[PDB]
Amino acid sequence: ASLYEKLGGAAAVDLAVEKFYGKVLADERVNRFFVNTDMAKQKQHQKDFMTYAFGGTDRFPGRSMRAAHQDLVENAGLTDVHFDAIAENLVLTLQELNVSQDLIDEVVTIVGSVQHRNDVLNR
Ligand code: HEB
Repeated sequence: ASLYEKLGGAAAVDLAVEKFYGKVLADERVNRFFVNTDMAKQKQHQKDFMTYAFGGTDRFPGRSMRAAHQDLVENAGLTDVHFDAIAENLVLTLQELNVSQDLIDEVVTIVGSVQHRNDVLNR
């Protein structure tokens, strides 16, 4: 089932993305990685990150994810503590929205993918 199906429609997806966006924007650990991008791009990223986490991982092939995040790794120090922080903000978002524990458990597992983390962190 897709993100839209799991959250129960477009209104729910919009509210989750907005809340996740707001948490990342305010989090000094990770807000800095979105320098030089506009609001719509940031919201799109947080929607994509959430889509991956809810199981839509085929939409984000590893080779593409390596290339996408290479500049962040080499020239902005992106590493595990930052990946952990954005994942934490997602989980907190879902808890504050009272999303089912079962769905949250799945999200925690999938966002913990070793391979997607290795590809994003270019290692
Ligand atoms: C792991 C869950 C993860 C995913 C799935 C993800 C996805 C993307 C996508 C799709 C892009 C854009 C690629 C394109 O348009 O071709 C992308 C770009 C950026 N990312 Fe991420 N990202 C993931 C993981 C992270 C982590 C961790 C980040 C930082 C803490 C992070 C940041 C960014 C940034 C700054 C970009 C470039 C700006 C943009 O919006 O395109 N990503 N990511």
